[PDB]
Amino acid sequence: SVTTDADKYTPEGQDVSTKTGVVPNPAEGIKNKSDLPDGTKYTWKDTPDISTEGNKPAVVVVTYPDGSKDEVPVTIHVTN
Ligand SMILES: [Cu+2]
Ligand SMILES: [Cu+2]
Ligand code: NA
Repeated sequence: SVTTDADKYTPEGQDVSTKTGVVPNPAEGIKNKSDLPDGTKYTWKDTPDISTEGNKPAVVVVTYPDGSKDEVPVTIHVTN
């Protein structure tokens, strides 16, 4: 079958905390980074809603060395 890195690897999510106003590190939202190939990249899919407190839904985009992408939903806990 056709298998990109995104087919091969299975990133898992975890909660991210951040203070209001502060954009957190999307890599922090991947629980099992050690399972993924060297130099795997992490980005937010969308601008995190960090201007006020709340449980903000976000998505970590995992971009593998072959250019394929996985998406991992997480909650950003934004607190003052
Ligand atoms: Cu195959
Ligand atoms: Cu608070
Ligand atoms: Na995957």
